Amino acid sequence: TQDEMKKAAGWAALKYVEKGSIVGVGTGSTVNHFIDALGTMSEEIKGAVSSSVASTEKLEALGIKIFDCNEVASLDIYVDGADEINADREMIKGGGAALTREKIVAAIADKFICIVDGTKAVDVLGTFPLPVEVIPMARSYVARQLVKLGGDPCYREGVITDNGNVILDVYGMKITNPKQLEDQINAIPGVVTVGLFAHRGADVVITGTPEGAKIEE
Amino acid sequence: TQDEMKKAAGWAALKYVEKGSIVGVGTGSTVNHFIDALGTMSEEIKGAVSSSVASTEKLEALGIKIFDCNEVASLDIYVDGADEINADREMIKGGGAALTREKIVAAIADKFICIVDGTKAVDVLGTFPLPVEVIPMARSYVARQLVKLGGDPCYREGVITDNGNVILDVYGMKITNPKQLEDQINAIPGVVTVGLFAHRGADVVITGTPEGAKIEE
Repeated sequence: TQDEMKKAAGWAALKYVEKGSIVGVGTGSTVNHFIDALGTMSEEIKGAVSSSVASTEKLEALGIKIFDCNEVASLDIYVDGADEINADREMIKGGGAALTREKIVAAIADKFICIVDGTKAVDVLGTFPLPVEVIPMARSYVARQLVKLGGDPCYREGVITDNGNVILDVYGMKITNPKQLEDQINAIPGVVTVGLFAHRGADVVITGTPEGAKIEE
Repeated sequence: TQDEMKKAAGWAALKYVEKGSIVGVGTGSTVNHFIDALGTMSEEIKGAVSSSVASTEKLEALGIKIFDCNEVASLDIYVDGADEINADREMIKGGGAALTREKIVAAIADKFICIVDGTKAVDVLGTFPLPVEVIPMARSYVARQLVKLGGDPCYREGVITDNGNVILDVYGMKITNPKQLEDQINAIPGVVTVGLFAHRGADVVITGTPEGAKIEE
């Protein structure tokens, strides 16, 4: 409410950061507090991979070396937030940052450290619209397919991804079987990426509470 | 490969063209014969949706109207060649054409008519390298995962797709379960499109033989 719990949470992640390593870094206000923590040890870290322009400019300014995903075989950790997280640590992500870059850095990372306030934990994924990046010539097609799956896809007009793709935000779904829905949407021709992190979810969850953050991994 | 067999196959596809329809049209030498055929019936069709720059030029030469995929809700047919086709009518496609375009136009069309000479049928897919379009920052990652699936991914250097993505051509696979492999690749973060046409394959195969066109419905 309370990006004091956002900050508790973000600094709480610093314990996962090893001397000599390259750190995977997401974005958000709660990650940006983790980047404030991380600069506290700029000297002891080899560098960072980031899924966000804002974070990388911030890491650079702290003098932390930036690596390209194609320069690493893996990352020890990826520290990011989520839009929703369920009891099984499956997430909706990409509602407010670079969906495809987040999914790719999280894929290369050994451990995903999810960093949230009290509002992210849910029963059933899906209240928060599910972002789906779509090749532009396919947008009406993919949208027909999401309707068949019982979603209500809404095109995010006036913007594109760095790649030039469009975003559909899918409302109204009760996402029981996230792994299955991830499968289903990844199968639709014209889909680039789907904001269900269900086959690879959070490994540690750190939730900001009033008394200083809850490491409920 | 014989051009007269390509020619026979492309002309035979013309029987499948309903008057007053918008025709899905692919690319290649075999399809160029089909386009010739379609010329003979042009003032009898509303238009065409094409997956190829060169096919659009040819259809425009004939005065056939061009529609985009977002302008139609379905297509009756899509007429295209293939790199390889198994006896189950599953194809490798995209080796020398616009892979993502073709898979989306085929997803929209009701009926896929695959027009081939005798050199496209194979017992098992995989000799012909499988094209995978990939987000550039994900290239090494996706190649690591393709190697885990048994393949030899080769980066198609010097070039990008319309969308700015890279292509990995994957050698050395014995694609005994095309629907599974499509599912597996479709789920690697960073994959945009896989040249496996397995869940949605060909509905009609017209093969050009030394005798004439042979139709397999």
